Amino acid sequence: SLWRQTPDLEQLNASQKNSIGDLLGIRFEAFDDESLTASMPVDSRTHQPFGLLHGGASVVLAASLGSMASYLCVDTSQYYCVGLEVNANHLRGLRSGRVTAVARAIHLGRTTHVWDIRLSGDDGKPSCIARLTMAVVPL
Amino acid sequence: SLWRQTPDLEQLNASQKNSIGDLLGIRFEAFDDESLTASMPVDSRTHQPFGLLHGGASVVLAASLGSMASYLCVDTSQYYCVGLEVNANHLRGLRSGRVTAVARAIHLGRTTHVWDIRLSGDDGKPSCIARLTMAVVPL
Repeated sequence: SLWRQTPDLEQLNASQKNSIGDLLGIRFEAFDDESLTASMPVDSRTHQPFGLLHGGASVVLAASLGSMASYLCVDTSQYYCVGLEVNANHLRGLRSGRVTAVARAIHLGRTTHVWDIRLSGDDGKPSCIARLTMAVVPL
Repeated sequence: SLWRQTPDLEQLNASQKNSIGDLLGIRFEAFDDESLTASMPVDSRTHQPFGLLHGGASVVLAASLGSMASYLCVDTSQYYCVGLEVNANHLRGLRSGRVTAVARAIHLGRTTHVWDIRLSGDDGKPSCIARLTMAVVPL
């Protein structure tokens, strides 16, 4: 019921062709009535120079997730979504494995959306939190 | 005088090998007594699905720039830098060309650094602004 357009994981993944998403290994994984989930590897592709997960790389995952989520909540025959503001806190560093991100809606207004995005590594300990604000703009 | 270690553009660029930086085309361009500048193409590598500049991609550039800047302001025999908090506002969309980012220091404390990062396209109109907070942590 959150979703206007019921999420299509294959199409979500397919639509990332020729994008920064596909380039970093982002993969949409699951969704339910209230959330959307994507993951990304912690490797060379996403590494900052030190073999650590680039804060940016975590932020790309969060931004891709939340903007896609927003896109599935609007009437896309009449509206599109643009990023307005984004913030994030680094909670724990990540070395190897994959980072998983889960988006939940905080507020879906007529003109803005606010998404809460929680990230964690394979041990499932929170590694990053982000809040994303999108603008809903008439097509 | 801002810099402890005087910036080495070649080495800065070289150190990005096998990183998300090199993957997106980030290139350190210039520096002066008070600032560091890097650029990135607005293309397929950095595109969100719609042929637009992924907000993440702007944020990677800002994060790479500011963390590198922070790294050049600490005694690296004793300290390293970790991202704590980052935020950004989308100001104008970007279609083609390159986005240029300039980092300036807001505050360099003993335990935290705050960097102001201004981004703009080739028309030189501001496209994004970011503020980055790094932690300085004993090695």
